[PDB]
Amino acid sequence: YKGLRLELAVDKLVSCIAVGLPLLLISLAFAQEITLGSQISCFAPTSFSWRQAAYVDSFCWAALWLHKFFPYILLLVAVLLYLPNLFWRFTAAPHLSSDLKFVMEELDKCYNRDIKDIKAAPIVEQYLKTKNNSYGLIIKYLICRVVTLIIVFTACIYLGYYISLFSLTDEFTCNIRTGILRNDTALPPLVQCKLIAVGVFRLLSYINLIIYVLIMPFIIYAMLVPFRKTANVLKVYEVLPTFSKTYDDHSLFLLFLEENVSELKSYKFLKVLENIKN
Amino acid sequence: YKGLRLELAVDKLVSCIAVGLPLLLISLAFAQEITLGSQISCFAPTSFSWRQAAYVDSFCWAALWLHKFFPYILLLVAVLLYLPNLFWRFTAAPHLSSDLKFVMEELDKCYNRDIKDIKAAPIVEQYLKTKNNSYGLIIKYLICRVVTLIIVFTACIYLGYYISLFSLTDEFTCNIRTGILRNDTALPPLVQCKLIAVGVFRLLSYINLIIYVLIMPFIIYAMLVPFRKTANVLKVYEVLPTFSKTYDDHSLFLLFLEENVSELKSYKFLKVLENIKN
Amino acid sequence: YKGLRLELAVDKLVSCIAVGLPLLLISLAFAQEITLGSQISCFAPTSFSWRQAAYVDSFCWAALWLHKFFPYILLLVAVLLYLPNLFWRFTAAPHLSSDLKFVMEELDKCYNRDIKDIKAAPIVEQYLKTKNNSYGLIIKYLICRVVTLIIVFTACIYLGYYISLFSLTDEFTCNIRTGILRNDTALPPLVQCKLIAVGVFRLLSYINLIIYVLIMPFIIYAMLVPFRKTANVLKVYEVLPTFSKTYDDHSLFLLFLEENVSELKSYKFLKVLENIKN
Amino acid sequence: YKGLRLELAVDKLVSCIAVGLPLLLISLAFAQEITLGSQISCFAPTSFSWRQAAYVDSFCWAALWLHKFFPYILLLVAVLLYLPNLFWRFTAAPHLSSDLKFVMEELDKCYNRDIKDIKAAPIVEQYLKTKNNSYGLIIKYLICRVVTLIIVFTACIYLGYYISLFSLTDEFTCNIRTGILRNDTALPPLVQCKLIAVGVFRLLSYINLIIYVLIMPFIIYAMLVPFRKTANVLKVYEVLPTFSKTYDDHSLFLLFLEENVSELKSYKFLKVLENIKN
Amino acid sequence: YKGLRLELAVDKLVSCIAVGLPLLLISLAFAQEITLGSQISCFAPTSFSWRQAAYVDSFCWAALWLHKFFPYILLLVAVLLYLPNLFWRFTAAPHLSSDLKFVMEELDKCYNRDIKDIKAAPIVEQYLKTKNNSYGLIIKYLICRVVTLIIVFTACIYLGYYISLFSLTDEFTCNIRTGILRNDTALPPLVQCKLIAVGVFRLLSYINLIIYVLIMPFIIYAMLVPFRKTANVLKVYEVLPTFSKTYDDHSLFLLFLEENVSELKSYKFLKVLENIKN
Amino acid sequence: YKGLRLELAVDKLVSCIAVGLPLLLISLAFAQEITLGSQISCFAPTSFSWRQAAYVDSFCWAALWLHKFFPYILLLVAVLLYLPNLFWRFTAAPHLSSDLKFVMEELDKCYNRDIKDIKAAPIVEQYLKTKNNSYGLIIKYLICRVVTLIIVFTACIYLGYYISLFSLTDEFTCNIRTGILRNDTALPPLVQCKLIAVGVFRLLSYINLIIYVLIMPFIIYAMLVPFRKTANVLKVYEVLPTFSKTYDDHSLFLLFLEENVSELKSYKFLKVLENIKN
Amino acid sequence: YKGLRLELAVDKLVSCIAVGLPLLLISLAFAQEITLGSQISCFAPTSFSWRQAAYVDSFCWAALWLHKFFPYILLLVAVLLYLPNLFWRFTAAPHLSSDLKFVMEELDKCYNRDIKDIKAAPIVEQYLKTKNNSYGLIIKYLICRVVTLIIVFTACIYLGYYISLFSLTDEFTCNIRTGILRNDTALPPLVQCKLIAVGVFRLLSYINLIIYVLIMPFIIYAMLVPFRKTANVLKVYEVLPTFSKTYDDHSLFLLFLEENVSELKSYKFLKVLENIKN
Repeated sequence: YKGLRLELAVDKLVSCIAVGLPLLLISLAFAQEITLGSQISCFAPTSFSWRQAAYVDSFCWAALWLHKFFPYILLLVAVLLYLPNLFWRFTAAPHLSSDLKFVMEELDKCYNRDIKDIKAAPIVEQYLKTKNNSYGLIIKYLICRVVTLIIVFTACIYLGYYISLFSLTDEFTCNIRTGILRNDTALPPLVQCKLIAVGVFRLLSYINLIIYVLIMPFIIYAMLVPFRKTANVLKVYEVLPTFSKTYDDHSLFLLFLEENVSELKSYKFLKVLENIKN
Repeated sequence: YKGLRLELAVDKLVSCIAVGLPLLLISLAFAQEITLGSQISCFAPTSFSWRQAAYVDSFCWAALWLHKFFPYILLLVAVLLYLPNLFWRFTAAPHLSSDLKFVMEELDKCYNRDIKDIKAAPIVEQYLKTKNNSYGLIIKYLICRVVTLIIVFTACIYLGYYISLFSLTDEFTCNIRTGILRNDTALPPLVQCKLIAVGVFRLLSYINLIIYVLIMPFIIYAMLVPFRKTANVLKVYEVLPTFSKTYDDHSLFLLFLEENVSELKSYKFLKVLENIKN
Repeated sequence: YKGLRLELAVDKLVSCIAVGLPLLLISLAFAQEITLGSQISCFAPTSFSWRQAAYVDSFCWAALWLHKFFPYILLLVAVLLYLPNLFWRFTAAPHLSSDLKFVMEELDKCYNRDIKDIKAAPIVEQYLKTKNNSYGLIIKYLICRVVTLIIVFTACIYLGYYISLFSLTDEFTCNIRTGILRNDTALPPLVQCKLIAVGVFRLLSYINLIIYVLIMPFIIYAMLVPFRKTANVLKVYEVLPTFSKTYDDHSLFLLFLEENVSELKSYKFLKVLENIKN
Repeated sequence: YKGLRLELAVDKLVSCIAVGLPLLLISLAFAQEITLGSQISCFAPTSFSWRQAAYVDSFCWAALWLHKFFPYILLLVAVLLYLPNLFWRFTAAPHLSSDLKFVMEELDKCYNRDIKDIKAAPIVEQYLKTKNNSYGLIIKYLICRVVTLIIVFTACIYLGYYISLFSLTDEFTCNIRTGILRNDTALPPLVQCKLIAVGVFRLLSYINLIIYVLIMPFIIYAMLVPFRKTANVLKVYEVLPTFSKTYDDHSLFLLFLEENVSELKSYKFLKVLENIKN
Repeated sequence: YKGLRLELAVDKLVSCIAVGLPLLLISLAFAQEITLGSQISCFAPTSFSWRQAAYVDSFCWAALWLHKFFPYILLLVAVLLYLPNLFWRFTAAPHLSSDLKFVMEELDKCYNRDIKDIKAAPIVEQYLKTKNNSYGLIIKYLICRVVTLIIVFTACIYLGYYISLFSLTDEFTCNIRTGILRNDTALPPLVQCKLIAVGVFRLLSYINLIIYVLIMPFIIYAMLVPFRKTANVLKVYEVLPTFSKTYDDHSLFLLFLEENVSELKSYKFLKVLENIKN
Repeated sequence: YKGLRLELAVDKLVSCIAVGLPLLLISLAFAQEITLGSQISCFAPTSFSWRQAAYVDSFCWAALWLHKFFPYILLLVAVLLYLPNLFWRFTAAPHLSSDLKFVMEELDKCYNRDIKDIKAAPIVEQYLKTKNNSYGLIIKYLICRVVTLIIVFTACIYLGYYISLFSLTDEFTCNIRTGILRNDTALPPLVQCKLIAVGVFRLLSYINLIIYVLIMPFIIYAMLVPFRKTANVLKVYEVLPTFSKTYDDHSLFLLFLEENVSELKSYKFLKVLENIKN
Repeated sequence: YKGLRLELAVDKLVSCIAVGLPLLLISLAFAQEITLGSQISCFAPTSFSWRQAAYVDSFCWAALWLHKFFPYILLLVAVLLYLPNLFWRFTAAPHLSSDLKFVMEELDKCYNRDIKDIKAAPIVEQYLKTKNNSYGLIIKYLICRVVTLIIVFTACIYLGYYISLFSLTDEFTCNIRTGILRNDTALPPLVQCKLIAVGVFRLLSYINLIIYVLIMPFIIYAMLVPFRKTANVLKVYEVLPTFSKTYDDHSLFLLFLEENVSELKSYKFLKVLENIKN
């Protein structure tokens, strides 16, 4: 049992998309920010030295807030979406690997004892019965899926509001005279200043909105545990004479058991003997 | 069975070309962009300080959209083309390795039992019969090939339209007076400004168009599963007395079985004994 | 016994959050500081060369102290929060792995001897009795949890005081004439100067305050050792005929024993036989 | 059989030279381009600010094409020359390792059976006979060699044409007035501008031409499969009583078999007994 | 005996604190020095070009010495504190691992022989007696601890003197006219110049002083070898019938033996049988 | 036979010196070139802007050739000196490891058979006889040594000519008026310009000349194969009753056999019994 | 015999100090040189543009030689001090590991044969006798120690002469008019120019002089082979009835044998039985 999966293929694909997409998007944004140098460009008057114009540029930059906090918010979303599979790996993944290995070894040994009893002449059902009123593995799994859905939906709201905000007149006017400089007339009353990275942020927001809308049906589908395709694996094993709608973790354990019947070597033989019996 | 392939050689070659080519092309483009510094150069008038001319350059840059979004689009195509083999690896690759190992071990054991029965004096056919009305492995495989073909064809359309666009007069005129600056006559009415990286983007688009046109016949050929060269491997094994035009996954499993008969040690002996029998 | 955990899942999750969050926050802050170059911008008068204005900027920068020492304080908090699990790993983690391996091997051997005695026809209780008046493992564990709680609470106080400080008028006035320059009138009496990174530090402080408030209930809960859910594992083993409110390390060892009963192969069989007996 | 080669020594040496030489040449060129900063230097008139002269320099740079596209073409040649051994490794290398291991194990077992039959008192010939009318391994091998020869010859043509082009008057004149600037007389009619990296590109082209001319006889020699030195290995094995001019893959398999007779332990003994028999 | 420690937990913790703290402190200082660029800022007069002002800045910088040599001194302290555990690892650590493995194997074999003699019906004391008048392992251990204490105390003196020095008027005046420039009156008699990194060096000195004062009691405690808690391990083993105030290395070997009785499997059984006997 | 050397110690030392010395020398040169920025400094007249002076500097730089192509030539020498051990490793090293392992196993088995025949009561000579008229391993070895000697001698000629060239008046005059600029008198007739990295290149050439002269006697000595100290190993083995001036590869194989008689365990016993017999 | 040392602890410590100290010193020097940018600062007159002053700075820099070649000389010393342990590892270290393993296995087998002969009722001396007139291992060892001592003493001479040189008036005057510029009076006759990195080089020379003086007594002590503490190991083994002032390699082999008697398991038993016999 080297290759025991312990994660649904759909869930594994969803997590990678939801985490590895904002990481490459902010890697692109940060590379663009180190090529372009600055994120704003103001039109300082002609009688300004370099340092005064740099003051005007950094003053009108540090004075909406959505645009300036774009890569920090996307990296926060990437980290908060990496968090649930860390929670599942530390809390419920080692308590499931031993149960899967026990049920698989039990099924193999029952098949071999039945073959040795046929050619020379119920523990797993009672152990599945124990996992019928526990609600211990379905809770953590639901928490992992609901936290992923909430973070994805909130990031989708923010990336929709960003396109609804910076769709026109991205430039803005800015005042300089705050404090001591409120007396001299050498300084202009209003400078015209342009945000210079908002052109690529709408592309990086449309991509991260379209993919995040295409993800969410799979999270909603993965939260519906007992309405999936279940109970195909024991019907194969009822050939041996020695041998699902509620949300307890018997359903989830049956999903994790049908997900890897590759390790069961007896399953192929019993599927063949089922195909003869039809 | 250490070296079990689980990927067709043509498919493995196609994926690497379609993914590793835009990565090196945008690595070249990004290295060029950090050497040249900027992507535009405007002709500001003589009475402009450095900061005003920098404002003119970054204003006429952030004001078609195809040219400015070239490396982001090519990296998006590279990531979206890496996505299908991730889908195949997580979803259908471990369900195929166990089937290949079962059929190979079954064939070796049948050969050894027949040799021990000849020198001292049908499970695989019924298991291939089970994979005759399933349509489970051909669906995911077709999805992986159709998604690759669609992304390659859309990138080919975009890279054809880019050469059909920026083929002449890459420079353009640009206005500065938007907003407060619409009154003074010290600013020029129109500045002449040049896009400076469009010379190498036509080379990086001709290469990425020619290779992407040469790829697509192999994807179209790989989507034709039952019209390939099949059913050469059981005709070798019919020497032992104990022992394809539709799109079910028996055809695909036979392709994946003829692709690695290197691991079958009995295959060489039976091919030799076939060559004696001709 | 390859996968012996030696750390509670809650404690492992808390440490990673409390350490890996300030590291990414100051990585963002340092990347922002190398893009923006400087952390202050003063308005030097027009008759100043570059070097005199740079002197004004670096003089008014090196002349509150909370703002200038933000990333050093957050990295100090990250290192001081990595320190307790280093203390636990070097001091008390190898003295616990051998005890866990001894009790697990003892339980497996007692189960096998009882099965061989039933089918062919108290050392662990006395060893748990030895760990009843020691107070050796609960002390180091409490020190690890109290040090984590104190560092998290002090960082929460500092990050609350930072938002209570830099909430308005982040710019400030600064005098230049100290020393020889206290005579000439060419220098201005007061320059207006702006702190330019205080806009993103309030975001990086609100995030690091909200997460650090959400952590602390789990540290308070983990410090309550005998009020957790204990003593579920020996009640399974009382089926064999051969076989908690105070703060000694019998309680902590029982927590570390119920945390990994995955390695006990006899536990599943005895749980099944308990389910038959109910 | 750990050290099974599956590549001819000459072919392995040729590929490394043809791939690792343009990589170090363009690594040198890129390091030179980041030290020197720019690739052109124009002589702007005295009344030009920095930004106007930078516009003149980047305008006359982005306005032959051979010189500007030198490192991209050399990296394309390096990647296209790495491609054929990837094709050989994915497509025909695992189908050859099993055949080599089968023939080597068969020869060792025949030698041991003959020694046990002499001291106590034809499968490989029929398997070599099967690989006599196949043409399956010679095709892929020829494609790998012809693609390498074509890419090397085209790169040699380009690097010969580059020295035949930029051998004299590397500087050039350039016009600035295109578009709006075609009216004022303040701009000069023609600027004199110099290409500054063409001095080292002739060295990097003479090296990459001389080595690529010295490679090509070995590729032409490696394409002549049946005219090499063959059939020395079975004449050693005809001592045991139990036991080439056309382009089928029996010749190529004999080349790959004489290339590693180090793994055959019986070969040394039979060579010694041949030396006694002469 | 894979996990044999050969280092006291307190000593291992102390070394990491004393070495890994100045490394991160000077990593912060060097990152700050590459962001700020320079370490001094002088006020050059208005008639100075850039190069003359740069000369003034680098002249008044290269003309106390404590401040300029801060990161080199802290890295020297970090390297000199890494040196003693290298000395202990190369010189006395392999001569101790074999002795620990011999005594542990001897104790296990004596326990097993006594159990086989009880159920079917003094070498270690004489080997501990040999290590009673040697003084070979206590010398190197004392040298490692005294060198660590001396380096920590000298670094504490230097970091106390640095705060006692740069506590007020960090700026200073500087003369320029040395040599040929001692005649013209265009140069000023004294420039006012500011040290710009002394604000963060007092923080990096207060941290590195407080932690280094908190370390030193543990080094003083670790140098007191025979006044620790010893001789608890043979009193467990006196149950079998076949079986400390001076500074010889019997005391140190007993410390290193009580530090890992986790590897002794007989120790748990004998501790249980001691608990029955009380 | 894990530690089989397959390279003479002298040859291994020579290759590392001849390859790793120019790599560190050009690493130093490249680090110096990125600190100093440029490799030339011209004295442009006072009425030149920055861009015109930069044109003068890059024009007089790109207009002897020995100095400008120094690091490319030294890296070419380093790569061409790494090439021969790659040739030896791919072509003749696996054909020698099997022969060494055969002769060593044969000698061990003959010693054990002779000891079992003495205590209870010629294949290697005939295999050394086979390697007496082959000339197959001495050819490749000679090619590896002659190519190393030729590259080292040519690099020594070039590094001698460089010191014979740039020993005095490293500065030079340079003309600017080529082409359109040959009419105006505002440009100077000749500028004085200095090569600024020639001071450290004479140090990096004296080091790389002295070490390369000290290497060459060892290459000349290694090319003299039959005049080394040979035939000491069979005289030890003539104790058992069952058991060099020309340039065939029997001499080279005897050198490679006396180079590792550490793996022969029988050699020590037979050397002892030889010392008794003297 | 996994942990066979093959290097004296003193020698291993000395090599690391002598090699890893100049590497960190020049890493500090290079980091300082990339922060400060340049290594000289000249006082150009006021009528000089940037490029003319840069010419003055790079001209007076490239016109003593000790100061400019400091990091290259220290890296040369570090590489030349890494060279002797490479020589010892390639040439004499594998010829010693086999001898140590032979003598250790011989001693263990003699002890076991004597114990089996006592409880049931001279090869190593003659092999030590063979290594009594060889002088083969003492020569290479002496060469490794004398080369280390010579390089350390020459670096100590150079670092003493550097402090004896740059102890006062580190600034210097420099003339500019060489060549064409020897006629105009606009250029000054002498500029005053300052070396700006000589302040930290005296610290990096005092450290590297004090440590290199403290090393040299250990190299002088390690060169005295027969005057060390020898011949303690055979006096332990004379208990079994079946069983140094000159510079042959019997003395050196006895040093390398007493250095690792940890691998001899019989040594502890025989030391115990010696302690009984006293």
